[PDB]
Amino acid sequence: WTATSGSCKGRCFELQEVGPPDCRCDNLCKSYSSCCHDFDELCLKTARGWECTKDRCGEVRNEENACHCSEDCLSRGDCCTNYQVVCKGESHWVDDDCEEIKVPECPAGFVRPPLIIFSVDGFRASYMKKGSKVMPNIEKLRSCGTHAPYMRPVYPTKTFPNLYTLATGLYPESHGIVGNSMYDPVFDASFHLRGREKFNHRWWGGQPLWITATKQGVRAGTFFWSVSIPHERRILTILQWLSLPDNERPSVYAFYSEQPDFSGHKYGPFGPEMTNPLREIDKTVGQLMDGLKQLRLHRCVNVIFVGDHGMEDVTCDRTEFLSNYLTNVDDITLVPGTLGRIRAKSINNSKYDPKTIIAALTCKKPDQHFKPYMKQHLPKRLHYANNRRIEDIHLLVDRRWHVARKPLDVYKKCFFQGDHGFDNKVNSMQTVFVGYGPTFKYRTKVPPFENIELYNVMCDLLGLKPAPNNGTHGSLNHLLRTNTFRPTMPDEVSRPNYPGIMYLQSEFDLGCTCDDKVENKLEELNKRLHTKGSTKERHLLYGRPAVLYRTSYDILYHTDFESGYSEIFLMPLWTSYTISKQAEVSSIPEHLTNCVRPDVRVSPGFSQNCLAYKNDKQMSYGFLFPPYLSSSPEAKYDAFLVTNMVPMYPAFKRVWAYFQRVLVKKYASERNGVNVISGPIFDYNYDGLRDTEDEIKQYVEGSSIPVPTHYYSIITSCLDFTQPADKCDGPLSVSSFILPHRPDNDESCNSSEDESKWVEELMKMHTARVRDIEHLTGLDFYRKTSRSYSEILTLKTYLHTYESE
Ligand SMILES: *[C@@H]1O[C@H](CO)[C@@H](O[C@@H]2O[C@H](CO)[C@@H](O[C@@H]3O[C@H](CO[C@H]4O[C@H](CO)[C@@H](O)[C@H](O[C@H]5O[C@H](CO)[C@@H](O)[C@H](O)[C@@H]5O[C@H]5O[C@H](CO)[C@@H](O)[C@H](O)[C@@H]5O)[C@@H]4O)[C@@H](O)[C@H](O[C@H]4O[C@H](CO)[C@@H](O)[C@H](O)[C@@H]4O[C@H]4O[C@H](CO)[C@@H](O)[C@H](O)[C@@H]4O)[C@@H]3O)[C@H](O)[C@H]2NC(C)=O)[C@H](O)[C@H]1NC(C)=O
Ligand SMILES: Cc1cnc(N2Cc3cnc(N[C@@H]4Cc5ccc(Cl)cc5C4)nc3C2)nc1
Ligand SMILES: [Ca+2]
Ligand SMILES: [Ca+2]
Ligand SMILES: [K+]
Ligand code: NA
Ligand SMILES: [Zn+2]
Repeated sequence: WTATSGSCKGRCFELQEVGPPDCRCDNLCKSYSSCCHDFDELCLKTARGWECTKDRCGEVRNEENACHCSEDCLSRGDCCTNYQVVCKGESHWVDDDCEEIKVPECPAGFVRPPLIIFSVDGFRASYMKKGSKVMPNIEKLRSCGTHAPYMRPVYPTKTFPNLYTLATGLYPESHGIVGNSMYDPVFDASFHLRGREKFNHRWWGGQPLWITATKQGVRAGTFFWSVSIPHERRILTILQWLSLPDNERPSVYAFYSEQPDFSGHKYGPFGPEMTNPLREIDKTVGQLMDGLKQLRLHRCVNVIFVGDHGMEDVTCDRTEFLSNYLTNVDDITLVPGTLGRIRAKSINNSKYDPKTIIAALTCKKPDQHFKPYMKQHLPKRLHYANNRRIEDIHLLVDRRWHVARKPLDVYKKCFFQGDHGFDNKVNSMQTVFVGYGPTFKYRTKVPPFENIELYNVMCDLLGLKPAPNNGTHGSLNHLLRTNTFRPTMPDEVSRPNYPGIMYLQSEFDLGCTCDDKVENKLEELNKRLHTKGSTKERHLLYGRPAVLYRTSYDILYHTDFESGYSEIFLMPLWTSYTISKQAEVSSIPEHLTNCVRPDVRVSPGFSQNCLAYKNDKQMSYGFLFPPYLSSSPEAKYDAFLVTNMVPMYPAFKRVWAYFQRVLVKKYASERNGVNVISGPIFDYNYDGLRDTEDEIKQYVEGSSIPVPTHYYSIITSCLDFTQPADKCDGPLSVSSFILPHRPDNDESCNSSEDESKWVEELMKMHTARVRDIEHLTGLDFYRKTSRSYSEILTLKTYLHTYESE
């Protein structure tokens, strides 16, 4: 109940939201149907429109007008944005030459450059080039400022998840806005686009930028705008707030446009109807920049032009129906569209079985346009599992498609030609970033980056300490002229042991065999030198990884590879080796097919055993350093050490053996040598973080050998591929993956075919950042390069996406 009989007199677009039942005059009062009776009359004036005309110049102030052309308007801060152009012979901002802004040029009393975030819904990255002829204001911000070719959204590529990630620096699984539609089983409550449940603060986790600012004494404008407030009025309100007294004036502001998303859904991303919305957004940017120029703020404010996601061609005829796969379609609830989330219709249905639903949706039709996943099996780069609002069953929908439960859902609710929500590496989902202002760089192109990084940067721009978030603070320092964040590398928590030869062969009762009984002072000396680390410089190019948790591990050196061997998890945490462009691939010799060799540096009590693998009828083993890439027949014996062995399902070994035998040498050929770091990951609680021992759900039968959930590899080379990876003077190039350790290849519908037809497709889907591997392992890589630490942080955030232009 609201007492709407109160008044918005002297309260229009007030920043402090007032308590029911008192009536409101803030920019969301319309959305809560709570505005005072006179809000439209006082706060949403439209009389004479939005532009000064020659006949209005020097007019007697009429308080009824939407904006003013009277001599007093600049001091009142309520001129039409074109006032000085029409009435005082000034130029539009867009007609001024670009001039580097080296320092803030602010009015007296400004304590910091304000930040204005200009957010555009559904603004696909390629609009910056394809729409450039119709967006001159945006093209000036882009060319004169700091721009990325695109910015990667979070999954799902929906509005609320992405705007709240921009606000918080968090993945949706952490901030809790995991879709535009959600059911929380603990609250027993549903969140929807339409309705009032979404205004309950219990949905929204983390600490958004406006709260971070307010808590640190930095005032914020209200970021959300009721849809009925015209864009011109949003701009004039921001310009009016910027004219407040010093003690009252916010330092951070947001503008939001529902376009071009609104038109893109109707017409498709490149429908001819899309030109006019892009022209209208550009005109709005021009109104803001002209307005700032009038207030002498156009060389004072930092401006961010940023989108939430892109837009794909999607039509009603490209819909998959679950009714074509499931017998039981009325016993499920589907969250539908550009992703699918399935749960039981009723928690009283004891016959609901996720396993039978997954099996019924798996590789059933030759051109099937979705793939089912248990959420823990989704690519780790999506960080889309650790939230009770994310249903256990997920459908990853192909670009250009929808999934629905039954056909009547599509025609009892064709219309639309555009949609978004797909995998955040899809080119059509990419969006925009431009920064313009004293704190940003001038005429600078930066590599594409992820929207989780921008919270940290917006905190840097405002002198705020960020709340804990999923950005890597310092990874975007190359966007900034000043206010860079200069972190120190994390302290190593656990120092390695360096064991020598300490055990005789007969102390080991592992059930292993090897045909290695084969008997020289020259080469005796070399073998000893290799074990002491004589080749370590070749194979550990960037220093050993630091272990950032308390554990017991050993460094083990070999001719061809170095490892950090866990005495707790009975396997390497990491295995590092370098393969030159010239490297030769060899076989596992017949006589060594089943060879496993005790490591006389490592106690039998801290070793795996072969009998466990014999007894476990599901689990086999592989090797982290590949015997295929041995430097010599003698060095090959090292690759069969029990300390190089890891548990692998036969299905996984098909992938792993093809990676090791074919793909590593292909990458060394293509990149002029590669350095590889490989290892296990344990994430049984799907939280993206290194498991403790007590979280491990599966062991090799009858043993204490834990089974990884994933295997990673980090593949590094010289960005200048004319230099070999092991003699690189400059910046590095990385690609990584986190492959799921699964007992079948059901994810790969073509897995009956030769590994050349499906293994690389799998690896591309499970591409990763080094930072994703750092979270999952508690290791810190690249500690000893001759590169800037911020450059290394940028490298650690890189994702190799495998999308064409
Ligand atoms: C991305 O960045 C974020 C931010 O840094 C990282 O997330 C953090 O991860 C930490 C480890 O998972 C986590 O730490 C836990 O915090 C608990 C306190 O949590 C409350 O307070 C904080 C601070 O204000 C607040 O942010 C939290 O907000 C979460 O929860 C509310 C819902 O209640 C949500 O609205 C909000 O969206 C957010 O939810 C997200 O996180 C929770 C986990 O907190 C998930 O369950 C959600 O799905 C969602 O992902 C909270 O309001 C603290 O109690 C925990 O401590 C317990 O566990 C540790 C184990 O190490 C143990 O040592 C302690 O003894 C303690 O154990 C006791 O509780 C156990 C569980 O009940 C029980 O089993 C034991 O027996 C004991 O009784 C823990 O410290 C931190 O909260 C989140 N923060 C956020 C914002 O998500 C994230 O990891 C990064 N991602 C990657 C991939 O790097
Ligand atoms: C179903 C549905 C979806 N979407 C919307 N719309 C209403 C609205 C109104 N205002 C905003 N303002 C945005 C919020 C935000 C967050 C971070 C940053 Cl950096 C800038 C901004 C500015 N966003 C929105 C989103 N409504 C309904
Ligand atoms: Ca959107
Ligand atoms: Ca974990
Ligand atoms: K076995
Ligand atoms: Na298969
Ligand atoms: Zn949309």
